[PDB]
Amino acid sequence: MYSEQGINNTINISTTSLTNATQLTVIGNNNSVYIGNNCKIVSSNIRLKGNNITLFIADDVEIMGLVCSLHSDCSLQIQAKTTMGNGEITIAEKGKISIGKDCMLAHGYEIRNTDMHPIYSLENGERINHGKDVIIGNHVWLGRNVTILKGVCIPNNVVVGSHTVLYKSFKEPNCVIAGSPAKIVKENIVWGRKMYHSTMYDDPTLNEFYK
Amino acid sequence: MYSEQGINNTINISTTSLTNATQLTVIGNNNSVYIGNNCKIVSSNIRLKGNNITLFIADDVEIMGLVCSLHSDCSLQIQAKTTMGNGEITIAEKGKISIGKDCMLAHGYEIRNTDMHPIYSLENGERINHGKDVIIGNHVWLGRNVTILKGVCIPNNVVVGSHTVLYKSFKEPNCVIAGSPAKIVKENIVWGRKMYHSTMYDDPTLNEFYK
Amino acid sequence: MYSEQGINNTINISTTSLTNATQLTVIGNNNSVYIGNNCKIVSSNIRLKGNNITLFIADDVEIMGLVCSLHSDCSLQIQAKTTMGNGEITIAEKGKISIGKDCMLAHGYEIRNTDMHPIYSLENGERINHGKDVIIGNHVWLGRNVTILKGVCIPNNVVVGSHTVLYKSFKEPNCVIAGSPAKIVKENIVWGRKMYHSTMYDDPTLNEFY
Ligand SMILES: CC(=O)SCCNC(=O)CCNC(=O)[C@@H](O)C(C)(C)COP(=O)(O)OP(=O)(O)OC[C@H]1O[C@@H](n2cnc3c(N)ncnc32)[C@H](O)[C@@H]1OP(=O)(O)O
Ligand SMILES: CC(=O)SCCNC(=O)CCNC(=O)[C@@H](O)C(C)(C)COP(=O)(O)OP(=O)(O)OC[C@H]1O[C@@H](n2cnc3c(N)ncnc32)[C@H](O)[C@@H]1OP(=O)(O)O
Ligand SMILES: CC(=O)SCCNC(=O)CCNC(=O)[C@@H](O)C(C)(C)COP(=O)(O)OP(=O)(O)OC[C@H]1O[C@@H](n2cnc3c(N)ncnc32)[C@H](O)[C@@H]1OP(=O)(O)O
Repeated sequence: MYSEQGINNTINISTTSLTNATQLTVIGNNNSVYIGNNCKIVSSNIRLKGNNITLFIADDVEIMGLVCSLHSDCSLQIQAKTTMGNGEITIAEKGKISIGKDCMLAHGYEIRNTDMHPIYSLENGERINHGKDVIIGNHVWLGRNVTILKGVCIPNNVVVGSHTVLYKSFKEPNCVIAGSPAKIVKENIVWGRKMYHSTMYDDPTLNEFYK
Repeated sequence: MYSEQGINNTINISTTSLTNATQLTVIGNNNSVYIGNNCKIVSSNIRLKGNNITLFIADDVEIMGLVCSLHSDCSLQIQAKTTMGNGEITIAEKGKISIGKDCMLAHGYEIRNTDMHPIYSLENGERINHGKDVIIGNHVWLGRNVTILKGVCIPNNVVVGSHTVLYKSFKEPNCVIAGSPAKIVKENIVWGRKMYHSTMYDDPTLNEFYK
Repeated sequence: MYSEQGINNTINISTTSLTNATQLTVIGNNNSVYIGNNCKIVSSNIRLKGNNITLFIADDVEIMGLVCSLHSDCSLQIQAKTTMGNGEITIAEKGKISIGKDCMLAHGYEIRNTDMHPIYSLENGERINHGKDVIIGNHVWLGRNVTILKGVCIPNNVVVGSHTVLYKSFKEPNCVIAGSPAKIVKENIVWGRKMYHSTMYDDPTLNEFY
């Protein structure tokens, strides 16, 4: 079902895209939803509740089983060619999560800019766990059941190992991050989608990563 | 919903509590199940197998999608105002697990006092993993997919970070616990449920924790 | 029962075995499934997609809620008396996974001989993460939500702690492995199934380990 309530809510979804079994809900005003061409956003549950919310999903994006919650003044951006399996994305506290071009997120991803509940200093009663944006660079591959906490920024051309929890940002591109505490465990690499290729040179989508 | 088999089983669920979609199975005798007032115990699967088992859920408890297995002479105690998402609790070896008041347990918790199977020392043939009680103090917030194993004691007003595993007791209240191995990672704090409270002083339920 | 489709597939499931609520799908050629006596393979979903794949399950194996995916020329063998709760097994790159006798695999296991996608070194463009066989020895106990990645070999009589991820093989038998990174955390032990025993000496299945 598609469902919309409020004023100046804009919703653009190409007729060349598939939204089978997906629920989209927009409640509030000046919210915008864009889904580009040749997308498959299936069996997903997407919920925008608040004001000035922006969901932008570029062309050739495939998402299956995404559970997504966005609150007022929040935005989610997902760039072209990115693929995503079952998972969860939560944005609150007027923040932003972005996901770069040609990412590959395996089932079980949990991504959030927020803890959803405040932690205060006993010293001065002040809140000290405020939301922080999440940026996942281009060509990032998340293995199964990876969790990305607030403020985490992930460099381009990175692979995150199965069941890793990221609570801190990294700077180094072209590497594998794994373990607990999450750490760079391999450098100078590039990942691809197709195991049938002999070398990186056989995959024309990787040219920009080795030069 | 409900299904019994045995005698002198005492089951009292307040008419003011909800058990929508919940299964209660009691197989055995002299068992008592107590569910207080204004409770919401939903989409759960609770079973007691054996004798003299104690399930006590105090008032103002909300539990959704709990799978719970209780064996002979075991007791589960959940104090008032506690909320719990999806998860599992397993109790055996006629042992004990209690959960304090105003706890907030996020989806994916796993809590157990037992390994369910023996491990013995080759050195002296003795068993070395006897079950041990779990004590979760007042006002504890478990992040997602937190695992709480046998004999673990958690102090009052503690936050456990997402995907942490706890195999050991902590004694310090007012702190955040995270990482592998789990350790105090922040000190002198207090958590609340509502973000829209700027400071702890704006939260009536936090009075006690600052003195 | 099962949905089989292609040329010369052989499915041999002992008449003494229960397959309640299990879906077995075979699509391809020259595939072979053997399930031995007194097995209970229930609520599982076993998919063989490709050619020359083999699945071998020995006697007295009990599996509940297994989601299994085998590709061409792959092989899964599960030895006698092994029990398995809900979990996932994935095999590709023409590799194999082998699970020993009398293992105990708790709910949430994930076992794979492949990453499903290539990683290349920038120094020469060559692939560095080829799939690698997984071998779980006899009498291995996986606790809850254990993940076993490619190439991993686990020794006999090992307990893996719950929520442990294994990315590397171990060589030492009779130990508890846990934590992150995964390490030997207790040596010189043996586990059993029934906790009603003063000592190991009261469990006859355990004699062979001392
Ligand atoms: C959409 C889809 O189809 S994807 C879904 C299915 N696939 C997956 O989930 C991916 C599974 N793979 C993994 O999680 C990881 O192994 C991947 C691919 C990041 C890494 O693969 P590889 O490049 O072969 O890494 P390889 O195992 O060498 O590991 C590299 C190093 O990190 C170390 N390491 C790997 N994981 C960990 C860990 N969890 N903790 C500590 N160290 C680790 C290894 O010991 C190794 O160290 P060493 O070189 O000093 O000996
Ligand atoms: C019931 C519900 O609705 S809950 C819904 C879902 N929400 C969640 O699961 C909450 C997610 N948050 C977390 O898991 C934790 O970070 C929290 C909330 C417990 C604590 O958050 P914060 O107070 O912001 O502290 P923060 O996460 O920055 O960590 C504090 C210190 O611990 C460190 N740390 C955090 N996680 C880890 C980790 N896994 N390993 C090692 N160190 C860690 C941080 O790096 C920081 O170190 P520093 O001394 O350099 O600052
Ligand atoms: C089919 C079925 O019925 S299975 C049912 C479900 N059961 C389970 O999932 C099993 C749950 N148990 C576990 O995951 C593990 O604790 C088991 C049993 C291997 C380990 O149990 P035990 O033998 O009692 O060992 P326990 O965890 O104390 O031992 C851990 C040791 O290494 C350390 N350790 C344990 N876990 C960790 C961890 N996650 N990270 C770091 N260190 C750890 C502990 O400190 C302890 O050593 P210490 O006392 O010197 O400090």
